[PDB]
Amino acid sequence: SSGLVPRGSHMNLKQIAKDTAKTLQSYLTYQALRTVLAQLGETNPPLALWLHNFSAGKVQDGEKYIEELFLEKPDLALRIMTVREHIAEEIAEFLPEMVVTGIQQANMEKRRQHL
Amino acid sequence: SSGLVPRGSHMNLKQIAKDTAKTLQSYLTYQALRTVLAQLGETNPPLALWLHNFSAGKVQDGEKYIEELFLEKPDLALRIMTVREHIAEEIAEFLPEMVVTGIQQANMEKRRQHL
Repeated sequence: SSGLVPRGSHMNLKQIAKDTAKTLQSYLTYQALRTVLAQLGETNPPLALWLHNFSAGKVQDGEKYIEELFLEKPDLALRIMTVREHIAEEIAEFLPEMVVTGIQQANMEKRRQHL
Repeated sequence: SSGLVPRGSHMNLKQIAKDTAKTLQSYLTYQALRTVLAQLGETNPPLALWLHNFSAGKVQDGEKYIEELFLEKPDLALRIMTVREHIAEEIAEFLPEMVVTGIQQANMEKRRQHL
């Protein structure tokens, strides 16, 4: 046999997908927080200022952020919960085609100039 | 007299999708990096070390990252380009469900723990 060659390609695909979904969920929670924030910009300027200062730097993990915002203001956490979910239902189905063709197009550019 | 009620909800969907897609693209780039790093850990330990040290604090923007890598190691850049492309082609189609039902389950777990 020949065993200088690796047994695998190192694409643990369900782990990568699992990790990717949790990153999408955290970014969509950040997007929802941006929405709720802009809404409260029209609707409730104080409450907006509280949330903007509360959230600065907290945006790391979306589920940890939510459980921590629930401890302070259960209603506003719920506002972000609804919006993150509304966005996801509206946009998620377009993401596959955008990322696949996005990557193919970005690569195609660079292989053209370099290669 | 719908004076106080806002025109719309600040859910700019084309912009949100665009931005979510770029974040996705640049997470998949980072995950392609992890794969080839691991591959190289087996096949070329010194080059794995070079790539790891080179990459540290460079993975925020996937296109910027690949272009920086092209100047030093066009071989590796092309490898990452292929892996990110492959990853996307395998997993992209399953992300909409995973993100939608993940958000819906995560939301509903947060209400069950607290509310």
